[PDB]
Amino acid sequence: ALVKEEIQAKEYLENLNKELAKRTNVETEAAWAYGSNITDENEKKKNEISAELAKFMKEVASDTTKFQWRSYQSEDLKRQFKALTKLGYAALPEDDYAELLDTLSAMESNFAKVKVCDYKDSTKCDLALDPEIEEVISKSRDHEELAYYWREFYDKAGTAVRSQFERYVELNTKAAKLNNFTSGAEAWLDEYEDDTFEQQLEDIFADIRPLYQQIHGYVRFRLRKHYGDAVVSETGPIPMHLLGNMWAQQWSEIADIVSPFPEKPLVDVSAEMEKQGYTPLKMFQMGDDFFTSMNLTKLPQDFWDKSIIEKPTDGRDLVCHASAWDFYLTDDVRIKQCTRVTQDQLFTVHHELGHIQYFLQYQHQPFVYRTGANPGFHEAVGDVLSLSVSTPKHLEKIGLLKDYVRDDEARINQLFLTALDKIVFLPFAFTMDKYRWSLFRGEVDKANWNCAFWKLRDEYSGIEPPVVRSEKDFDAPAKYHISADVEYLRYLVSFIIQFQFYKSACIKAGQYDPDNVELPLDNCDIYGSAAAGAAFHNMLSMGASKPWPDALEAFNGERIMSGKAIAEYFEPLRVWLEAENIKNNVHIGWTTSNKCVS
Ligand SMILES: *[C@@H]1O[C@H](CO)[C@@H](O[C@@H]2O[C@H](CO)[C@@H](O[C@@H]3O[C@H](CO[C@H]4O[C@H](CO)[C@@H](O)[C@H](O)[C@@H]4O)[C@@H](O)[C@H](O[C@H]4O[C@H](CO[C@@H]5O[C@H](CO)[C@@H](O)[C@H](O)[C@@H]5O)[C@@H](O)[C@H](O)[C@@H]4O)[C@@H]3O)[C@H](O)[C@H]2NC(C)=O)[C@H](O)[C@H]1NC(C)=O
Ligand SMILES: CC(=O)N[C@@H](CC(=O)O)C(=O)N[C@@H](Cc1ccccc1)P(=O)(O)C[C@@H](C)C(=O)N[C@@H](C)C(N)=O
Ligand SMILES: *[C@@H]1O[C@H](CO)[C@@H](O)[C@H](O)[C@H]1NC(C)=O
Ligand SMILES: *[C@@H]1O[C@H](CO)[C@@H](O)[C@H](O)[C@H]1NC(C)=O
Ligand SMILES: [Zn+2]
Repeated sequence: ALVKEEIQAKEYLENLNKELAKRTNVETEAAWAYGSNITDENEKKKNEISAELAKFMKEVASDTTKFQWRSYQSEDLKRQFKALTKLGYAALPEDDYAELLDTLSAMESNFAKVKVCDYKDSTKCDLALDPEIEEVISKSRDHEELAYYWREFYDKAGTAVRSQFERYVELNTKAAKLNNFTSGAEAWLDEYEDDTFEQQLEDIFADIRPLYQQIHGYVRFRLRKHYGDAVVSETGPIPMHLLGNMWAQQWSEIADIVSPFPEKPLVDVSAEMEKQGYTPLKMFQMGDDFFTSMNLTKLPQDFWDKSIIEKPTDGRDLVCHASAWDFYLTDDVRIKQCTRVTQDQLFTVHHELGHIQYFLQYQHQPFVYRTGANPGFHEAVGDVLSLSVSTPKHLEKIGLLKDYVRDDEARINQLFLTALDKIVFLPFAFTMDKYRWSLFRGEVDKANWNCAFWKLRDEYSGIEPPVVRSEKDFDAPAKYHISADVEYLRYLVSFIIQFQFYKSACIKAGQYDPDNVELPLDNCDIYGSAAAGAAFHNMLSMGASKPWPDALEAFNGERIMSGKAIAEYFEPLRVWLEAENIKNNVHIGWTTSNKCVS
């Protein structure tokens, strides 16, 4: 009978969760070893342990059918059993699962090993993306130099992996269907537990898109003054290599060229960090201080002992894209980051530390619940603090910003600088998954896969490649998360909800009042705020024990993902920008790109 079975099921879950945490520990150590040190031997070891855990999860999913779990009284036990039925890739036949794993590692190791020749010295052929190629893209204003690096990089990180990528789409689809999702798109969307999730994101994106078009128009206008009309046209998509980032996903590296008031301060503290003798270790201690300042949890010793916080000196291959790692024990959490002493890197340290914090906050939950309320909550945590750290308020406290006068013009420069990261990214992130979803769904023929990518980047972001591409190229895997099979919607969701969290944390801190000119949202510093830290503790400590609207509610009492907060933060910029574009007769919008030949 059911009453007795439900008591037995509770003990069954308590043991199984512990066993899964322990088996996942072993798989995570192998994945960490390989990401830290890419070799044939560590590849084998990573993929072999994974295959062994996949076999066990098949057994678990089969054993869940012995329990009448859908008939139980406890919503909590039913939620745990539902989590165990979800096998993902482990639903695949043994041989197909091993093949998918060898595919994933071939792509991610391809990405991690790309090197290109110096533009000025064809003899020097060891420039990696991080840091050598990113340094040119962020700093050079030689448009031909920029196009050279763009093309070398995309050809090596994108095109070289087309056949592996094709086989990955096939096996990802096969797995999704063994789980009875229509495709990998639906499997990814299942993490949000909301069957109107895509529509909700279309609606929010539609509300913020007019602001994006204004920033896009003003930036193109400023780039025409800098490079001239032979390089940038008034009416076409912006050539992406001029935007200071290899994927044009954030434009803040060109702020010194597009800032609304060039004779007024523009915050860039990298040179003061270097002058003060900052190191990667100090930036991480800094991040640690900020979370502890809010009454949140200090980094444990294993973090300091076992983290990799600067790029190795030896000549060994590895993955430099930054990552944060839960080993599913107690306090065994770590970061691997190729720390560089720059303003943007100070934000990236706090982003990674936000994941680590959420690990420490939920580590007492059963293993199935030790993950974010939805993937976007995991990405938002550290960005709430980064939003605070980026303020002239904070940066003056830590001595990194000197002789700053925050008048109306400086305020516009700062809001615009923030927008070049936070608003510009929204169409970018949406397209990373609209592209992969349309491949997963079978909506694009293989003959049209490259131009389908560039057509989305054009339609949504109004950017295009520096040179003509065709179906002979394959550019999408040139983005880390596409080669590494990491879902990207979590970041679009994060960039919307991180404003809901920031606004609420600022109000709780006494740092934001919409009716007080002295407390504007865009200069709020939540450093030292126990009240903001309490709201974080209340939410993060839940892990995935409840549907995410319950976790949002634990933070601020709301249950709805909403673009109200991000619009409120940027509303002074919107008013100023619309007027400035009219004042300057700035053309808005763009004609269809000519850069991808079908
Ligand atoms: C994705 O969707 C798939 C369907 O598209 C689904 O696959 C189905 O899963 C069913 C298992 O739930 C499975 O059902 C069994 O069918 C057996 C015989 O089927 C054969 O002939 C089929 C068609 O006629 C062929 O296509 C198959 O390949 C088969 O070879 C039945 O013998 C079997 O029965 C037993 O179990 C039922 C269920 O019992 C439940 O639990 C308790 C037990 O305590 C019951 O009292 C309770 O009420 C509940 O019924 C018993 O009632 C019965 O007495 C037997 O013990 C069962 O019906 C089905 O065959 C299978 N395929 C298809 C095409 O239908 C996948 O599981 C889905 N995947 C995921 C991950 O969700
Ligand atoms: C082991 C793991 O999945 N860790 C996650 C954090 C988590 O979800 O628990 C993580 O490191 N996630 C990192 C990306 C990554 C994802 C998957 C594997 C390897 C790396 P990140 O989000 O912290 C990296 C960060 C610099 C990032 O990618 N930001 C976006 C906006 C970008 N495109 O740069
Ligand atoms: C990298 O892995 C190899 C074997 O794959 C191992 O011998 C070596 O010690 C590792 N290198 C470093 C620097 O850890
Ligand atoms: C610090 O956090 C704990 C809970 O982790 C709480 O009990 C304590 O009262 C908090 N401190 C302050 C100053 O609110
Ligand atoms: Zn992240």
